Amino acid sequence: MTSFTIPGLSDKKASDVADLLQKQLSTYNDLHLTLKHVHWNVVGPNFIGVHEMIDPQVELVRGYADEVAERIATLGKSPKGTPGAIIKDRTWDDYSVERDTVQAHLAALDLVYNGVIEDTRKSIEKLEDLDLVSQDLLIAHAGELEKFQWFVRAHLESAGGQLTH
Amino acid sequence: SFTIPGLSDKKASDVADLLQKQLSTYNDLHLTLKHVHWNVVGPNFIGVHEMIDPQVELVRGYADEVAERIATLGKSPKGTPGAIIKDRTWDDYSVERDTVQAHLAALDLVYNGVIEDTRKSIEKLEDLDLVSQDLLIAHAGELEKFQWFVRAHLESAGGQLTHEGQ
Amino acid sequence: SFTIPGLSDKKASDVADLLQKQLSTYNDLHLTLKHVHWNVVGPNFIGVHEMIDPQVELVRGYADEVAERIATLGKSPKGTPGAIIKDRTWDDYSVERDTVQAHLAALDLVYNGVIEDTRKSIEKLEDLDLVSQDLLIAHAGELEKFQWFVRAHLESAGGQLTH
Amino acid sequence: SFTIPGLSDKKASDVADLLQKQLSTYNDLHLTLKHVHWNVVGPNFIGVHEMIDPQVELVRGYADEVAERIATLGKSPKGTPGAIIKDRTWDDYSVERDTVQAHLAALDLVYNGVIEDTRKSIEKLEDLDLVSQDLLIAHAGELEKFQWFVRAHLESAGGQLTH
Amino acid sequence: SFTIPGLSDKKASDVADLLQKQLSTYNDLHLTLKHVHWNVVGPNFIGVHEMIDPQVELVRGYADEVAERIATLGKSPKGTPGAIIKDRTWDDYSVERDTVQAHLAALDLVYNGVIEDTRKSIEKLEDLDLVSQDLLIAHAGELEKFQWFVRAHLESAGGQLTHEGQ
Amino acid sequence: SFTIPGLSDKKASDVADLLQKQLSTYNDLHLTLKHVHWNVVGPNFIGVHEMIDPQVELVRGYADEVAERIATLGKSPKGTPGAIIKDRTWDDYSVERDTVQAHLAALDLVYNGVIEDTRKSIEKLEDLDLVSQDLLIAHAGELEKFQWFVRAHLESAGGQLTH
Amino acid sequence: SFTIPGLSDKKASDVADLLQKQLSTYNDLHLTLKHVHWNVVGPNFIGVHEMIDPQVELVRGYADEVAERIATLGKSPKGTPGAIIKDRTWDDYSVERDTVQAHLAALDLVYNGVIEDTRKSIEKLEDLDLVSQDLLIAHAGELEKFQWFVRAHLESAGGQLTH
Amino acid sequence: MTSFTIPGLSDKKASDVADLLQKQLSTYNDLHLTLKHVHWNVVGPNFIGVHEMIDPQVELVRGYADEVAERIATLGKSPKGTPGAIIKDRTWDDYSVERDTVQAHLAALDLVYNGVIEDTRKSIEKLEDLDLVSQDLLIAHAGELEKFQWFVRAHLESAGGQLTH
Amino acid sequence: SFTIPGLSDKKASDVADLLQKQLSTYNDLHLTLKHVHWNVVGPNFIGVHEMIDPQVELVRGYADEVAERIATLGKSPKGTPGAIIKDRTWDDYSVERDTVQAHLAALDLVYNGVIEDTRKSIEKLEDLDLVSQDLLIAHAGELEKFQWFVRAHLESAGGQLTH
Amino acid sequence: SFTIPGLSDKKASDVADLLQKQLSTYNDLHLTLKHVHWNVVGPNFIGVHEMIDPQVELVRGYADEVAERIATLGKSPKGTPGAIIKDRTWDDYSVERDTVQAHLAALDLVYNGVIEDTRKSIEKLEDLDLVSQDLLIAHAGELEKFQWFVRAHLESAGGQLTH
Amino acid sequence: SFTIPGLSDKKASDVADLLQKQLSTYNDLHLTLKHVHWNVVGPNFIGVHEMIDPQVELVRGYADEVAERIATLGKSPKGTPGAIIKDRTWDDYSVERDTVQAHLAALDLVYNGVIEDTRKSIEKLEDLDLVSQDLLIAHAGELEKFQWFVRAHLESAGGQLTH
Amino acid sequence: SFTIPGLSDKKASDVADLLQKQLSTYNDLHLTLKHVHWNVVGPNFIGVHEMIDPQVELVRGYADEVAERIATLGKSPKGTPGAIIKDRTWDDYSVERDTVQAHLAALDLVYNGVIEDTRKSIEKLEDLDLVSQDLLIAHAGELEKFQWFVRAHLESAGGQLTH
Ligand code: NA
Ligand code: NA
Ligand code: NA
Ligand code: NA
Repeated sequence: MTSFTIPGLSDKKASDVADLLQKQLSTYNDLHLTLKHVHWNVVGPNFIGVHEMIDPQVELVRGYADEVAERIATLGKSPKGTPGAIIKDRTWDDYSVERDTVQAHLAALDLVYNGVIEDTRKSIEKLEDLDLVSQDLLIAHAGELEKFQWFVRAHLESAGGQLTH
Repeated sequence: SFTIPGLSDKKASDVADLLQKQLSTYNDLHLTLKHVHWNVVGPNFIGVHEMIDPQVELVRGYADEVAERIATLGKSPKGTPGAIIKDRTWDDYSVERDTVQAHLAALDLVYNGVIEDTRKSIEKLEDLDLVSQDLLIAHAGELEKFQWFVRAHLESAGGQLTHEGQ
Repeated sequence: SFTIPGLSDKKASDVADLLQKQLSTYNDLHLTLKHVHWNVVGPNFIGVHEMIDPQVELVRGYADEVAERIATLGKSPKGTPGAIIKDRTWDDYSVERDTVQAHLAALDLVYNGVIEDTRKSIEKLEDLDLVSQDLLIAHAGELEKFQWFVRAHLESAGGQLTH
Repeated sequence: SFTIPGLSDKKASDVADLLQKQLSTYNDLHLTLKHVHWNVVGPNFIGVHEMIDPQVELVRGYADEVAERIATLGKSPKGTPGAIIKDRTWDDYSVERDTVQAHLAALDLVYNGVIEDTRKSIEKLEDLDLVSQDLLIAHAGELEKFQWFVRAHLESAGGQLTH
Repeated sequence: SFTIPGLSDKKASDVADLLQKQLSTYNDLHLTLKHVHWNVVGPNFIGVHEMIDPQVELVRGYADEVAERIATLGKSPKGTPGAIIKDRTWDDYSVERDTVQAHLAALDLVYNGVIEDTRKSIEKLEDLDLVSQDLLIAHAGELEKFQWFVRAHLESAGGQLTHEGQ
Repeated sequence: SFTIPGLSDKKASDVADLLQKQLSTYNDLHLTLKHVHWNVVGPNFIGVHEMIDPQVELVRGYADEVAERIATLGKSPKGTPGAIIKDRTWDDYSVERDTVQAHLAALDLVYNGVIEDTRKSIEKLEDLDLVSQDLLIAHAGELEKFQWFVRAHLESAGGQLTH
Repeated sequence: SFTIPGLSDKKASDVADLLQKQLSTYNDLHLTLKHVHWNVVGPNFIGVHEMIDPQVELVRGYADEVAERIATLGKSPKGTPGAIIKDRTWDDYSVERDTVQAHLAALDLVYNGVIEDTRKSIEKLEDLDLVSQDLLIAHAGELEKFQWFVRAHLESAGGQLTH
Repeated sequence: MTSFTIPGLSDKKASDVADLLQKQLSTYNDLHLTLKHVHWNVVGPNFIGVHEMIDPQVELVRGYADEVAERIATLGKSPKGTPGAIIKDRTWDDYSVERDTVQAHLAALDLVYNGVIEDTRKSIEKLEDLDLVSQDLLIAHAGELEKFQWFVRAHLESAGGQLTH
Repeated sequence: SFTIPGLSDKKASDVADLLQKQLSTYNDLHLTLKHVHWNVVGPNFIGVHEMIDPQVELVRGYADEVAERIATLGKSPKGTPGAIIKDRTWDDYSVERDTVQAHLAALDLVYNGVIEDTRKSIEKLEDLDLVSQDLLIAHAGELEKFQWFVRAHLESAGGQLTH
Repeated sequence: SFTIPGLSDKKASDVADLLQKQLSTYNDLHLTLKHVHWNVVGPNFIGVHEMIDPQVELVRGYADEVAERIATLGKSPKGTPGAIIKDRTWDDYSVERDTVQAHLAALDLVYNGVIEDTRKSIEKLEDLDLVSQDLLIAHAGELEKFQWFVRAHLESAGGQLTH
Repeated sequence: SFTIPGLSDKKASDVADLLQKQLSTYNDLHLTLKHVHWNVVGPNFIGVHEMIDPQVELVRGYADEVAERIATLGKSPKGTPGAIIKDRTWDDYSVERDTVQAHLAALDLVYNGVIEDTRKSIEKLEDLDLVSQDLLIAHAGELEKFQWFVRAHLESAGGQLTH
Repeated sequence: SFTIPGLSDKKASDVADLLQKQLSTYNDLHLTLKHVHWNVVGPNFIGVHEMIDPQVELVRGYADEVAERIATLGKSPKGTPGAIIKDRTWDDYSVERDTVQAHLAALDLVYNGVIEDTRKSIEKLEDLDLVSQDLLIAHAGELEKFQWFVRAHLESAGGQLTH
C-alpha cells in the first residue's frame, strides 16, 4: 500500500512528518476534552471568570485538531482520532483532578501545558529538515498555545513573579 | 451536599448516572464523527465531508449541555479520554480511510446504538426528572434527523437500505 | 424497510400517518396566510399585512420539519398541490379581497381547526413517539400565540370576541 | 375600480390575468420543489437536497411579487390551494421517493413548461405593461439558471442530456 | 465635450432633460414624503408613520441614481431647492397636520402624477437610451408598489377608493 | 464613604436622593409599559403592541444607568418591588384589558408626571452635578418623544387631544 | 368568553392562575436580579456583575412569554408593581451593598423558592395543558442552570455550600 | 386653535422654541439637498476622495432634519418640510456653484457652513432660557456640523494655517 | 443538443457567440483593472487605488454571470488565458508604473471600447433573446457609471477631458 | 488664522489650551491602562484583564475626539510621546507586575486626578464654548463609571476603601 | 529606485523576479479554476461546482498580495493577459465541457506544478527575504490542502489515485 | 522565575529584551501615526486622513501582541509614557501641521528605522525562539506594505522619491 503525497516530498520525509502530526493530533484531542473537563469541574469565588476563559481555548484547540488531521491526510496517510487512537498515542497520565478549586485545576493544567508546549517545540525543530509548511502550521499553534498557559500561569503568579503552585 | 430544589438525592443520583453515560457517548460520537470527516474518499466526497461538521458541532454542544446538567444535579461530570473509555459499552470505530459508502454504512450502525439507547433513557427519565427528560428528547430529534441524512445516501429507490453490515 | 431505532414497525406507520396530515394542514395554512396577506384592505392594512409574513414563514418552516420527520420514520412525505387537497378535511378559504376584520375573523375559524386537530394529534402520540409529540407541542404554542394576535384585533373591552 | 396610472382599464385586466396564472404556476412550483427536497435518495443526496432550498425560497418569493403586482393592478390575487389547481395546465408531480436522477429528470420537464410559458407571457406584455414584463424577464433568468443546474446533473461529456 | 460611448450628442441631451425632470420630482417626493411622516395623526398613526420611511429612503436613493446618470451623460444635475422649484410643474404639497386618511388620499394624487409622468418618460426613452429606460422601469415598479400600499388603506371592501379628492 | 472626585459629600447625597426617585419611576414605568403591551386590544392592536417594546427596552436601560450612577456616587440603589412602592408617589396603573385608545390616553397622563418630575430634577441638578444633569436631559428627549407617539394616536385633525 | 381551541374554561382558568403567579415571580426575580447586579462588591466584582445580566434579560423574556400565554388563554395579565406584591409569597430581597458571597448566598435561597414552585406547576400542569407545561419546563432548565452558577461560587472542593 | 405641549412648558415658551426649530429644519433640508448637489458636480484629480466624504454628512444631516422636525411636532406645532417651506424660511441665496472643481465647491461650502454653524450657535444660547432639552439636541448637531466644516477647511488650508479661498 | 426552452438552436447559438466575446472582454478587463490597481502612483494614490477594487469585484461577477448563461444556452464557456487572447480584439493594456492621470486616461479609452461593443450586443440581442439582453443592459449601467468616475478625475470645470 | 464660526479668537485659544492638556491626559491614560492590562496577576486576573480593554478603547477614541476638536478650533494638536510628557503634571505610573488589588488601588488614584481636572475644565468652559463643554461632559460620565468599577473591587461591605 | 529597508537592490530584484512568476501562475490558476467551475458536469456537479469558488477567491487574493509585494520591493507587477502568457511555462488548460472526474484529475496535475514550483521558490527565498518566504509558505498550505480536496474525489478505498 | 516550557532562561531574557525595545517602538508609532492623522492638510487630505487609521489600529494591536509575549516569557512589559521615551533611539516626530506630502515624506523615514530594526531583530531571533520570530515576521509584512502606501504618494512616474 502506497501511492500519493505532496508534490516535492519524498515518501520517507512524508511519513516521518505524518507520524509526527499524528502524535500531535492525539495530543490536541486529549487536550480539548480535558479542557472541557476543567470547564465543568471548577468551583470557588472566581468560578465564572475561569469557566469562560477556557471556551475560546477549547474551540481554538479543536480547530487545530482538524487542521493537523487533514494535513496528515494531505500527506497521504490516515488520521486516527477515535477515543482509542487517543489512548494509544497518549504518553501521559489521564487528567486526575475533578470537581475541585480553580487554583487546583489551574495548577494542574499548567503542567499539562508544559507537556504540550515542550513536545510541540521539539516537533518544530524536527520539522525544519522535513517540511517547512508543516513547521509553520505548528509554530502558529505554539504561539496561541503558549499564550493560554500564560493566562493560566498569571492566575497562580506571586505578587513578585514566582509561580504559586 | 446539594441538588436541584425539589429533587430527592435518590432520583438525582439516578439521573446523574444516566446522563454521565449519555455524556461519554456524545464524546465518543463527536470524536468519531470527525474521524470519518477526515477519512472519507470518493466522488461524493465534498458533499459528505461538509455535511458532518454541523453534526459534530451540535453533538459537541450536547456534551457540554449534559455535563453541566450532571453538575447542576450535584455530581461531577467526567470528560477525559480515560472516562469516555470506561463508560464505553461498545467498541472503537474501526473504519479508516475508506469510501463514503463504507463510512456512512458503519455510521448508521453507530447511530442505531446511540438513538436507541437514548430513547430508553427517555421513558426511563419520565419518573426521575421531566426537565432532563425534555433535554434528551430535544437531542434525539436532531440525532434522528441526522441519521436520516445518513440513511438517505444508502437508501435505494424504493426504500431499502444497502448496509454492507456483514 | 427501515425506521427510527426503537419504534415498532406499526407505531412508526401510525405516527407517520398523523404527520402527513399535519403536513397538508401546514401547507394549506401558509398558502392561505399568504393569500390574505395580499387581499386585506382598510385603515389598518399595513399593520396586519406585515403581521402575516412572520407566521407564514414560521408555519412554512413547520411543514419542512414534519415532512422531514416523516421521511426519518421510513415513509414518504407528500407535498404536491394534489396531495394537500386529498388530505383536506375543510374547505378552501373563501374570502377574496375584503376588509382586515373580514379576513381576521375568517382566519380565526381556520386556526380553530388547526389548533384543535393539532391538540388531538399530540395526545395520540403520548403513547407512540415522545420525540414526535414534543415537536407538535412546540408548533401548537406558536400557532396558539398567533391566533391570540388575530383575536386581539377582534376582541372588545369585555374580552368578548366580536366576529 | 382603480388601476396603475397610465394603463387602460382593458390592458390592466389582461396583464392581471396573465400574472394570476404565473402565480399559480409559481405556487405549484415551490410546493413541488420542496416535495422532491424530501423525497430524493442516493449517493449524492445532500448536494442536490441542499440545492433545492435556495430555489424554493427564490420562486417562493416570486409568487409574493406577482400576486402583489396583480393587486396593484386592481384585481385580486388567488393563492389558496383550490385556486392553484383551477389554473393548473399540467399534472401533479408524480414521482414519490426515488433517486436523485429520477427527480432531476422529472424536474427538468416541469421547468420546460414554466420556462416556456413564462417566455410566452413576456412577449404578450411587450405591448401591455413594460414594468410588468421586466419583472418576468428577471424571473426567467433565474428559473433558466436553475434548470441548467438540474440539467448539469444529467448531462454527459458530449453535452447530450441523458434523461 | 463628452458623453456615453455610442450615444449621439442629440439623444444624450434629450435623455439628460428627461432625467433632470425626473430628478426634481424625486427630490420633491422624498421631501414631501417626510412631510406627512411627521404630520399624520390618528389611531392608525404608528403603522403609517413607519411605513413611509423605507419609501423615503428608496426615493432618496433614486434621486442619487438619476443625477449621476445625468452626469454620466455629460450634462450637470441640479439638486438645490431653487432648481427643484423651477422644474416643478405641480404645486407644493398642501396638507399639514391632518389625519392618516387625509394624507394618504392626497398622496395617492401625488403618485398618480409621478407614476404616470414616469411611464411617459419610459416609452419615450425607448428610442434614446435603453439603459436609462431600464433604470426608470426599475423605479416605476417600486413607486407603483408603494402607491398600492397607499390605496389599500383607502380601498373599500369590494374595491372602490374613498378619495376625498374634491 | 467615597464619592465622585470633586463633589462635596453633600451635593453627592442630594443627587443620589434625586436619582433614586427617578430609578423607581423608571422601574414602575417599564413594568407598566409591558403591562399595556399585553392588555391592549382593538383594530390597531399589533401597531401599538409593538410600538411599546422599544420604549420598554429604553426605559429599562435608563433604570440601569441611573442606578449605577447612584452607586458611583457612593450610595446604594434600591430596585426591588418594595423599594419601588416606597419611593412611588403615584398609584398603580388601573387599566387592565381595555381598548388601545384608552391605554394610550391613560399612558399619556402617566408620562405627564414622569416628564414633569424629570424636568424639575433636571433643574435642581444644574447646581449639584452636570454630568448627572446631562444624563436626565438625554432621557427626557426620548421620554418626551414617546409621549408624542402616544398623543399622535389621540390627536384630532387640528391639534386637540381626546382622552 | 373565549379560550384556546380544545380547552375547557375550567382547565383554562386553572392554568391562567398558575401562570399569573409565575409571572409575578419572574417580575420580582428580574428586578431583584438587576438589584444585586448593582450592589455587589468585592475582588470578584466584574465577573459576577456581568454574569447576572444575561440571566436578567432571560427572565424578562420569560415573563413576557408567560403573560401573553395568559392572554391567549383568555384572561388578563397583571404586571404592575402593585400586582407583584399581591401575588408575592416571599419577602422583599433584603441585601443592600454587600460582598459577592453575601448576595450569591441570598440569591441561592431565592432560586430555591422559584425552582420549587416552578417544578410544582409543571407537574400540576400535566393534567391541565401540556403546551404550557412544556413552556415552564424550558424555563426550569435555564433557571436551574443559573442557580448552579451561583452555587459553583459558594462550593468548596467537596461539593459543599458555604452560606 | 391650541391644545397640547410638553409637560412643564408654557405655550409661549413652546412657540418660541418651535419657531426656532422650524427655521433650523428648513436649514437642514436646504443643506442636505445642497450637499448632494456638490456630491455630484465635483471634478478634479481628487474627485473620489471628496465624492464619498460627503455622503456620511448628507445622511447625518438628513437625520437631524427628522429629529428637529419631530421635536417641533412634540411641542405641539406642525413641521413644514416641503420644497416651498424651505424657500420661504430660507434667508440665503440658493447654491450657485455647479459642475466645477473640488476646490471651487469646498470653498463655497465653507461659507455655507459658516452660515449654518453661526445660526445654530445663536439658537443654542437663545434656547438656554427656553428649553434645555432642545438646546442639548442642537448642541449635538453643532459638534458634528462643525467637525465636517473642518474636514472641508482642511482641504483648503495653507501649509501654515491660513485658508486658501 | 439542448437549449433554453423556447429558443431555436440558431437563435441560441448566435447569443452564445455574443456572450463568449463579452466573457473574454470581462476577463481582460478585470485583470487589467486589477493591473492598474497596483501600478498607480501619485498624490491622489489611495483614492484611486481603492476605487478600482469594487469595479474589479463587480466585473469578476459579470464574467461568471455571462459564462454560466452560455452554458445554460447549451454551449461551453472558455475562460483560460489562451481563450482571452483568441477573442481579444484590442491590445494588451500597455501602461506600467505611472501617475493616476496616465492610467485613468488609458482606462478611459479601454472603457470606450467595452461600452461600445456592449451597447451593440444589447441591440443585436433584441431579436435573439430578451433575457440575455436584460442581463447585458444591467452590466452596461455599472460599466458606464464607473467610466464616469474615471472621467470625473480628468474633467476640468467645463466638462472637458484632459487626456 | 481661522476658527469656529461665531467664536472670539481669544476664546477659541483658551478652549484649545484646555483641550490640549486634556489630550495628553487621555494619551497617558490609554497607555497606562494597557500597561496595567499586561502586568496584572492574581486569582481574579482574567476578569480585570478583560475589563480594562473596553476603557482603553474608549479613552483612545476620546484622544481623537478632543484632538480633532483642537484642529477644528484652528490650532494644532500635539500627540507624540514628547508632547504627552511635556503636558504631564503627574508622575509616570510606577507599578510594574503586581496584584490586581495593587494596580486597581493605584488606578483609583490616577482617575481622581483625571476626573477632577476634567470637571475643572468643564466648569471653565461653561462661558467659553458650550459645544466643547458638552463633549467633555460625555467623557466624564464614562470615566467616572469606570472608576466605580475600579472601586467596587476595593470596596468593603460597608462602602469604604482599602488602598 | 527604492526598495524594502534592509535589502540589497539585488536580493530585492531577485525576489521580485520570483514573485512575478508566481503572480502569473496564480492569475492563470484562478482563471482556470473558474473555467472548471462552469464546464463540470455529472451526478456530483453541484458539490464540485461550489467547492471551487472558495479556492478561486483565495487564489485571486494571493495574486493581489504577491503583486503588491512586488511593487513594495520597488519593481512593477504585470497582470494583463499578455504578461500572464509571457511568464507562463505550462500550456493552456485543455479540458472543456467534460466530466467532473476528468477535470479533477486534470486539475490535480495543474497543482502538482503550482505546488512543486512554489516549494522550489520557498527555498530560493530562505536567503533573499524571509517576509516573502513566509508569505509563499502560507499560500502553500492552502494550495496543498485544496489539491487534497481534489485527490479525495479520485482516491481508491486504500490510497491509490485514478486519473 | 518561570518561562516558556523548553527555553533557556538566558535565551528567554535575550528575547524579552528585543521585544521590549520593539514594544516602545510600536507605542511611539501608534501615537505618531494618529499625530499626523490630525495634522495633515492639503487637497488629498481626506484620503490620507482615513488611510492612517487602519494602520494605527494594527500597530496598536501589535503593541499588545508583543507586550503579552514579553509577559509570557516571564519578564514584565513597560508600556507607560516614560518607558517609551527611555527605549527611544530616535527623535520625537517634529512635524506639526503641514502638508500631506510633508508628513508622508517624514513617515517614510520613520518607517525605515522601524522596518530596519525589525528585520535586525528577526535575524537575531532565528536561533533564539522561532515562535517569536514568526510573530515579528508577520508584523514586518504589514509594516512594509504600509510604507509602500506612503511612498506611492511620493513616488515619481519612474520609481523615484521626492522628500
Ligand atoms: Na408526559
Ligand atoms: Na423592448
Ligand atoms: Na448650562
Ligand atoms: Na528557518
